[PDB]
Amino acid sequence: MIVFTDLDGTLLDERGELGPAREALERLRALGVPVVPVTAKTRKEVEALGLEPPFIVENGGGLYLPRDWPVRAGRPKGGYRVVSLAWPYRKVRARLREAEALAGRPILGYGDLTAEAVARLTGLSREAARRAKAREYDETLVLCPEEVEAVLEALEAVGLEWTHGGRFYHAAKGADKGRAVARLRALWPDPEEARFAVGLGDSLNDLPLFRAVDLAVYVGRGDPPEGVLATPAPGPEGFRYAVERYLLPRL
Amino acid sequence: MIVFTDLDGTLLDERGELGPAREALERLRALGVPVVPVTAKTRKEVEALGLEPPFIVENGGGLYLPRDWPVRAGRPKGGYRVVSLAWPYRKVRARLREAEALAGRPILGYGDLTAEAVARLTGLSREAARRAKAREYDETLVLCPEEVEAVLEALEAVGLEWTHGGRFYHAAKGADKGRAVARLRALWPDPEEARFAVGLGDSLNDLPLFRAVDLAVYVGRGDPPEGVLATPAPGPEGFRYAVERYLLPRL
Ligand SMILES: [Cl-]
Ligand SMILES: [Cl-]
Ligand SMILES: [Gd]
Ligand SMILES: [Gd]
Ligand SMILES: [Gd]
Ligand SMILES: [Gd]
Ligand SMILES: [Gd]
Ligand SMILES: [Gd]
Repeated sequence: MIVFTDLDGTLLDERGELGPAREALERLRALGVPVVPVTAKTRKEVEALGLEPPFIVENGGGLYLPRDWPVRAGRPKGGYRVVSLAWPYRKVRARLREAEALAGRPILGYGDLTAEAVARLTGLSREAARRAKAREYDETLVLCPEEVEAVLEALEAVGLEWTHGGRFYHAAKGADKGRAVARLRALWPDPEEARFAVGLGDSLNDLPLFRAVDLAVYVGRGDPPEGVLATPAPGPEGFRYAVERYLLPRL
Repeated sequence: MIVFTDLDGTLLDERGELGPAREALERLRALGVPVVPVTAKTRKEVEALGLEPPFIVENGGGLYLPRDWPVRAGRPKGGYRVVSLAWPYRKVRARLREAEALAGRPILGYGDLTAEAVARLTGLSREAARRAKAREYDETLVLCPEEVEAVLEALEAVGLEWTHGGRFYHAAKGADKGRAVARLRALWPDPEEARFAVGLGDSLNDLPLFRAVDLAVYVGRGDPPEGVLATPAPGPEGFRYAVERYLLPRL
């Protein structure tokens, strides 16, 4: 069993805190159950969380493996090895300019804003904002509601893919959580341990994760996406419940 | 006689060139008729144009005099004395934050953007955009056509003023071309030279300028404001005609 999980609103709250999920991570660990972060956050945001490879960044754009991963894959980049699944940031940024000209409205993303601007919009510190700006694959967008339809068509016209985390929209190409989750199972040292994957998430950019796992659990605020399990309370408390009720029994 | 003049779209085309207006300038100086730029542009932008003081920047936010101007006024700064008429940038920015929270929606201006992004947005070079970002009084806002009115309402609620120069909206407090002109006239070394003021413009924010002079000339696109003269053609060409038809005969 491998547990794949979203961060914000799932394993943590929107404020980084694990809450009633730490004790639920403790257990999973104690029973040797692998937990893999699958997030829209960048590498630097994940590291700041004290979280360790393997994990998936930027909506599936990047898979990170411990430098000494028993299955040789990707290219050494830091003290990890990286398997890039999506266009690099810079290509996405280029395409966005074409999208912008086509739409005839400003299309502003984190790459256009100062760290201080990103901080003010998100409620983060200047440092946390620097780390959110260190993007390698995926772009976070700041769209006013009124311009959204026009902008999403403009993205599709110039070949970009879009999703959202619940506040801000994201633009990328080849970044998909299922895809990255599927790749990592296929790179897993123990094929029996990876045989049964669990998936937990909270927003739209989680459906692809739900579809690439064998047990899908939604701990968000709405109605669960079709044929995915729900918990009594959102977030980490939903996470805790999921483990107690859905996981350890199986375990 | 003093000639007060808008820049972009007036003395210079939207491309930044003098064209037919160089010969007019050339003749004005030869007759010893002071010309005073009155512009939305920053001091840094005005200097990249090779323009000497006295000049009025940022929609009247600031009056820049030569340091040895015969009439003592304003604060010393290198080669200038500066007369501040408007809140400082820092303060307008702080008021923007309050407005952004009141409207419950991002309000982004140049202060939030990289030079890179301002350059893309404006079709300027990075280096010019840096000049446009060096703002002392007035903020330029990047709004979608749709959201403009929730934003303007919010801006007034927090005590800020607003104005548009044909594309992007601007926010400030105290920045008024007409008031800067009236102050400059009252600071003029020789009163008799300042008795008769000309004012040339092209846009929305040029009205206050037209109201503060004795002879007003509109060289914009479309028909004049009630009580302002017009020219057969717009731009630098309208400036040259204005000088030949209205101004030179006089002297
Ligand atoms: Cl997240
Ligand atoms: Cl101008
Ligand atoms: Gd999330
Ligand atoms: Gd969320
Ligand atoms: Gd989110
Ligand atoms: Gd203008
Ligand atoms: Gd104009
Ligand atoms: Gd303009």
